[PDB]
Amino acid sequence: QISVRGLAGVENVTELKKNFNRHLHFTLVKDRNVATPRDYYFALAHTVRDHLVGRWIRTQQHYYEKDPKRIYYLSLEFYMGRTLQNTMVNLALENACDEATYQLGLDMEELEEIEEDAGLGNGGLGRLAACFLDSMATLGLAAYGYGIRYEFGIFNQKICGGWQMEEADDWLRYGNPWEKARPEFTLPVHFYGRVEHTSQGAKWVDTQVVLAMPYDTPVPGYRNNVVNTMRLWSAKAPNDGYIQAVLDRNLAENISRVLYPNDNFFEGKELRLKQEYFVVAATLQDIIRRFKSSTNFDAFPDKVAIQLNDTHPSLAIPELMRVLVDLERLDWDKAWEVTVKTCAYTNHTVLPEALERWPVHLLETLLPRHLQIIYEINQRFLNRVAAAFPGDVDRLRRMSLVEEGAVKRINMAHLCIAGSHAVNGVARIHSEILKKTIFKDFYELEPHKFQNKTNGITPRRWLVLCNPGLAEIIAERIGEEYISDLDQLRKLLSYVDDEAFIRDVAKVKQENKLKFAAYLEREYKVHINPNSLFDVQVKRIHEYKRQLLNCLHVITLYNRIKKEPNKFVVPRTVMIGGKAAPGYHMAKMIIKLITAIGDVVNHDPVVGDRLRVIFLENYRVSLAEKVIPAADLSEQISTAGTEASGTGNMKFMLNGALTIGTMDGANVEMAEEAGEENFFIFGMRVEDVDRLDQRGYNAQEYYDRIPELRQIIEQLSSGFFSPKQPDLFKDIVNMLMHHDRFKVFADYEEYVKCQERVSALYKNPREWTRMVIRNIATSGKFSSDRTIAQYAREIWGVEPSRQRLPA
Amino acid sequence: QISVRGLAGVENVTELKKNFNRHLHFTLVKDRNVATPRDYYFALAHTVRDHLVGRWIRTQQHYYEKDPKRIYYLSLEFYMGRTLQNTMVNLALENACDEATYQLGLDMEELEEIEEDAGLGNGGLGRLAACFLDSMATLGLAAYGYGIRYEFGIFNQKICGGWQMEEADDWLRYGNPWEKARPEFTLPVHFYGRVEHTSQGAKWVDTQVVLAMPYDTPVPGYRNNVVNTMRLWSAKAPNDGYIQAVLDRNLAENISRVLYPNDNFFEGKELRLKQEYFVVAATLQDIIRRFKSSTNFDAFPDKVAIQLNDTHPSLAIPELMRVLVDLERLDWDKAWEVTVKTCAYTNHTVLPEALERWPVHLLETLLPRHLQIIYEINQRFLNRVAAAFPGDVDRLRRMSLVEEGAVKRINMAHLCIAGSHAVNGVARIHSEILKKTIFKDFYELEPHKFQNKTNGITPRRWLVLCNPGLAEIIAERIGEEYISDLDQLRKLLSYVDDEAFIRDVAKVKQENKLKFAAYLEREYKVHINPNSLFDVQVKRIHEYKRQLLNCLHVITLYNRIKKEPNKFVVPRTVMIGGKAAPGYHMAKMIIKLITAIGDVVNHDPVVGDRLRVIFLENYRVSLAEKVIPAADLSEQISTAGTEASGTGNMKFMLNGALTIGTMDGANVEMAEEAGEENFFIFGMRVEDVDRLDQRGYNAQEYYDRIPELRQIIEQLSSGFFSPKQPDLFKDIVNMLMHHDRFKVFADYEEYVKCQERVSALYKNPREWTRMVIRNIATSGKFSSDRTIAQYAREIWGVEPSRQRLPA
Ligand SMILES: O=c1c2ccccc2[nH]c2ccc(Nc3ccn([C@@H]4O[C@H](CO)[C@@H](O)[C@H](O)[C@H]4O)c(=O)n3)cc12
Ligand SMILES: O=c1c2ccccc2[nH]c2ccc(Nc3ccn([C@@H]4O[C@H](CO)[C@@H](O)[C@H](O)[C@H]4O)c(=O)n3)cc12
Ligand SMILES: *Cc1c(COP(=O)(O)O)cnc(C)c1O
Ligand SMILES: *Cc1c(COP(=O)(O)O)cnc(C)c1O
Repeated sequence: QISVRGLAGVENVTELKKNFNRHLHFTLVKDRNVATPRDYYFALAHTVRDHLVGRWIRTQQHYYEKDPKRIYYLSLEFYMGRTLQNTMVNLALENACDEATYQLGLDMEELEEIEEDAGLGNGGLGRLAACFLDSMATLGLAAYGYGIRYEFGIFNQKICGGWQMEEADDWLRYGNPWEKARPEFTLPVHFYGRVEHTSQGAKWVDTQVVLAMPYDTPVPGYRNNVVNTMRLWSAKAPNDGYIQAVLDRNLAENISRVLYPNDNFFEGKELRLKQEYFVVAATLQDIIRRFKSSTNFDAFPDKVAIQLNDTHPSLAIPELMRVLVDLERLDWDKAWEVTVKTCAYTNHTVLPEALERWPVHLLETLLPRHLQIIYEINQRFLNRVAAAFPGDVDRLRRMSLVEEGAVKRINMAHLCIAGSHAVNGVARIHSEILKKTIFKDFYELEPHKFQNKTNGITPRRWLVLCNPGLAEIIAERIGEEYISDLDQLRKLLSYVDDEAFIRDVAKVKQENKLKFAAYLEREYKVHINPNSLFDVQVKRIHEYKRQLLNCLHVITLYNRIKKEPNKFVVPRTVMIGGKAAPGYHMAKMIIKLITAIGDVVNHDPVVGDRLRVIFLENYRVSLAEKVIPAADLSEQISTAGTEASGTGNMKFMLNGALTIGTMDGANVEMAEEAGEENFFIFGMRVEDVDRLDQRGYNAQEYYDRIPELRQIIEQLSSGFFSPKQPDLFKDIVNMLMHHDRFKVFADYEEYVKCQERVSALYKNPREWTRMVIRNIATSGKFSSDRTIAQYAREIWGVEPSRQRLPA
Repeated sequence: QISVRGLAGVENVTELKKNFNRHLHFTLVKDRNVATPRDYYFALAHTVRDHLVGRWIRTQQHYYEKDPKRIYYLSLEFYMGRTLQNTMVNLALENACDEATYQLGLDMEELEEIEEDAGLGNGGLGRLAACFLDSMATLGLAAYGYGIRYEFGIFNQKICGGWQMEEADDWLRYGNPWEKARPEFTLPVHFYGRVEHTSQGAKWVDTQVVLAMPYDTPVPGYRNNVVNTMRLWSAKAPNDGYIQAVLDRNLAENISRVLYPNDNFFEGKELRLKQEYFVVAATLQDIIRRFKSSTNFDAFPDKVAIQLNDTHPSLAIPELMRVLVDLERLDWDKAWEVTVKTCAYTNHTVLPEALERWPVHLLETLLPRHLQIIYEINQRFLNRVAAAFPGDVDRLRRMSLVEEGAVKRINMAHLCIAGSHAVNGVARIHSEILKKTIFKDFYELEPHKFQNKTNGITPRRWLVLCNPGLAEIIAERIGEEYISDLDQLRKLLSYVDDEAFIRDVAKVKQENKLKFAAYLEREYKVHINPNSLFDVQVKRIHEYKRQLLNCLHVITLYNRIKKEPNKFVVPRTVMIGGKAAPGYHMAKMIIKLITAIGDVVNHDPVVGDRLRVIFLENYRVSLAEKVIPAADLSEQISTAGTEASGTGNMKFMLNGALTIGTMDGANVEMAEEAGEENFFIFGMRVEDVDRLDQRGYNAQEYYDRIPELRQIIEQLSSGFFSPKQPDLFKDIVNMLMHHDRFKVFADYEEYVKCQERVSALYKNPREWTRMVIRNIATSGKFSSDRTIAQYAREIWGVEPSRQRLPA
């Protein structure tokens, strides 16, 4: 149908049809008379999977022969979403499969909707890991993603009476055709026990054993015949009254049962610590085994890079030391040299509630040898600090890995900095904040360690896959090379005054909006005006992300309409979606507020279809792929200094939405790339937030000086949005007035005024679309291919490649 | 190689080789450089599996079109063993696969040894179910086996210091290629709750739901292209703090976690009751669904037969009543008529400790509606008894389904008799005992219900598969038709004086013994004399089976050798194997005694290799297939009246062993078929045991009158077989002397004298072999094809068929 989706060769279509029929018969054990759409989905998945395996075996054989430096990306989350379409895109099979299925009387898009998301992550951190795997494969790096195979991923969100309810995500119920169990490579992981000392050295004895069984999933590069591996560990009990002993195997196996549904927030639970050590211990054995199949660990850092995605896999540092010192019998200083040169750490947030600090008593019980190693690391590190800054005793307590107080804790971020040769933030402003604030002492000791690697997104999933219409009209003008070289989008600046291109860009957006408007009616029985401005904020529900600021604007627009019903206003559909962590009370109340505002606004006859407020249920990767291409306005409105980077922001920019945002995270670099004149920037800068913190933030001042703001707070307090329960939102009002860490009121006036400028521009479709073109054309920097190239050259010491392996 | 293993056609061998290579590459994702024997096993299994699916789909389609009466065999156990070789035998693929694998440089017998037993049973009852499935498919019956997919089957037995240790049987660790998950046919099962009454009728509300997910396994008939289904249910929690709620899903899913390892013994545990209802509830929904796809339940018994394997699935009776009355709104009398005509019950034992009696309070809590239905069944049944036997009040209490006492219980056997149109025992003597003793009252009320169906074994697994050498020399004389018509073995009586046949029979046994003797050294590092008489007792460890009587004989032989070292005695290898239930103390002590006797006997220089005593570890179906073909003497020595049938006895007879046995269970019919002169019969008959019980069994009398018996008891008591722990066997001695329910001493003298006659005959190889031929030749009656033909005609009302379906 469209050129970017590849060729539908006569022979290939014939071969796909017969293999489809083979799988339906032999693999699924069905005939066409009793087959359901789900059976047809699986037949297609197995057919496409077959095209991966030759390349997969060949890739891994190639790495064994050439023995390049291996990159190990350790993460507790890989937010992969669906795999079928992504695989077809990367193998150039999409049109052929479309034709083959069409000839069998099937609609391939219908079959794609049957696949469950692999929701093994919460949000940004987990999705970054997924984008990174795609880019590492596309750039020909010998890269392995290592994590946990959670039996239950992020919960499915239901909205009942306006409230979030959680349901278990039983994503493996119908099977996962993409994974391959590898029980033969199962490895032991140790917990508890005690340390005894001998003439030889320390020994960790009397431990409990849990087995780590790997499942391997292929990760195809973009049309280069490279297929890398994501290896996810599953917990199994070893085989050694009788009935209760067998039933109690669940205790061990619970380690891999469920993803903790926290986003940018730390809770010190023992099961989570077990998960963290589980992935680390199994992974490091696998790394060392692969290295030994190449005595001398001097070459270990030349053959191995370990990238720590946040502090969650930080135990890699003392585990590597444990293995090298206790088992391989290396002296401490040599082991430490190897460890530091091997490990690198990426920080993803400065929010203090998100930093991992584990109680010592927990480590003492669970991992007694690792605690000893951490203490030794700390003593040697602080001796260096003392030599560099003599007499600076406060610095010593500030930099210590051990935090004193009622309960002694280990600061895992401090451990990571000490044991890594490179530490990076994820956007320029964030990396600067790290050096100026929370890691200032460490930067002063070891400035060379500190880097920036601005985040990015894969243009395969986030353009070609989710927005083929846009990818096609771009390809028509500048060819297909931009899909693996996104900087080529700069060529589109030559078409900003091209009347044909302006029309095509606008047409693609309108079609996307019509498609999404239809999807809403089908699945959720809700009607919207497709000519309205689609105003979208999708991301996890958090105070720092300020969904509440969006809510205040929505109520402002509603009140203004009620005040002057017969004045024209630009019609809007305001969509807000995202999950709240189950224990996060305030986040759950914010969801209830949004639906409550919808209940009033959507049923007021005077409003008509000029304003609609919809809460998008169960926001997840598959839904992002639908809503982002349909968006006109991207809401990126975190308090300056709180969103380390953001990546949803980049997805919207690539898909033809304009951005309203604070100068926070990667928004700063996006505005710099596109030009501030082509961005809707408002609000306090980081420096303004600091100044306000110094004199003290008084929300009452804004309430007293802004009548429109006062009206809204009175409406909330009085029960306007909750008639049968007038004090329902008292906690929200109380927070805003007296305990708002994120200064919602301080940015309200500028936000509302900025939103008026958005509406003004939307009234002129041609100039709106020209500004969109300027955004799309300068989105190239935000390819994760660029990000990974920088990690490769500046941290891992390996060169990327776009050369194809032989099929 | 040999004709019974089928043809190795050039095209078939070529096609198997390419499909093998396809599976290794695409299915297993391996190349030949890194493949292990296990990978090669799986490649072969998938290749053979592919040949089943066409026949499997075609068979089930055939049943849908012709709509024959369906037979539902409900069992809590299916002791299937390995599937690969059985499948090859039944599809005539064995030689072709042998050739194909040979050409790829692989030994197929080596690959067969990698497959795990599907050990979803304990012993005789579970293995009977497996044999029955094979025969039902071979006879072209539209038959379905329904059970539970236990995650852990019967434990693996290790012997440590002479003591049994249990290890979990993680049989699904590497995957099960034979099963097909059918998540789309998942069904709900209800527990707990309460009953409320309305104008309409009773309703069972406020229940907890567990999902039953089916897995289907093919069951091929012998070379008739029929492939039936065994459907096993797996327990799943429905999808509706957060973390603990997800972790607590294990509570529901524990229903299908583990097989209770009890053999011929009842324990009233709640989890077991949940297992029993789980299989029943899911199965009956599946039955009714299939029936409705053919309002009118008058025809239900014409289209459905439900066979209850023991009382374990007895809840089918009140569940069927519940569905018909509460959900389908049939009147009670009509529902009862349908239920009785649909259900039939097989009793497998008269031992009182094996009879299922569930406490009322347990049923009241778990299954409150079923308890109500059971009470109503009981009231109506006892009203019939009262009308038939007026004034006989003791009969009323004897026949009641409800047993009074400290704790009220439901007698599930009584429920089964009341709600079934046919009740059968499993051997003639057993069926007679049922009518004369435990079910006498029921026989007097409804004599027409009571039948016999003597057990049998499948000659596919238990001759062709495990003893191809014997199958081949038979086929050479009488052709191959006997494999599905075992009565044709009677033709071998014409060869009892044939010198060539005598030599061949003897040669096959010697080769089997050499092969087994080698297997013992390889796997268990134990040496044996292959020219000795192989004296074998393999079966679960039980007091009623009298492994202890065997032990007494072994010690007698040892003592006689020590008394006259230089006298010639026929050399013996005495092998005893079997598992003990983990809680069965006395059974565990018996195992310890056997190994303790071995420790003394096997290391006494004066004995030499004239007597060896070996405990065969981890007795299971795969080991039975090895040891039975190697046996000379089959020990079937249960106290008369205790072994309902036995089936191991039949396996030995078919494979060229002579039998030493009591007139118990099917031994009676085996001796009748072969002639008593060709059987080593000894000991009390049932009538003798009764007479002894009337005057009272005094073991002291035998001790006082038999000096050789006295010596052994003194040796046991004094610590002869346990020097460092002299009173180790005090419990065994105490039991034998004062509390022996099974009269070990009463049969000792006759047993020893009978064993002397065995030794005498073994000294004359020609006459031994002629007697063997007379046994093999008259084993035809004990084919499970004969058994199933009788169930079909006399209980289910369906005609068997040997006509082949088109491939
Ligand atoms: O501390 C925990 C935790 C503790 C116990 C159990 C489960 C847990 N799960 C977590 C999941 C995530 C996080 N932390 C973060 C930190 C940053 N981010 C986001 O990362 C993106 C990629 O760099 C950025 O674009 C974004 O700005 C940032 O917020 C992000 O998305 N989650 C922290 C935790
Ligand atoms: O009562 C239980 C039970 C209770 C709680 C949990 C698990 C349980 N498992 C059981 C497993 C088996 C049995 N009962 C029997 C009864 C007879 N048999 C044997 O059946 C063979 C086939 O007919 C006969 O050849 C043999 O003579 C007989 O002993 C045989 O092999 N098991 C009873 C139970
Ligand atoms: C990109 C993405 C995120 C991250 O969005 P931010 O706005 O950067 O927080 C979260 N969830 C999903 C499903 C995504 O695709
Ligand atoms: C046949 C068989 C049994 C039953 O043997 P009996 O001697 O009849 O109790 C038990 N276990 C296994 C593994 C069998 O093959």
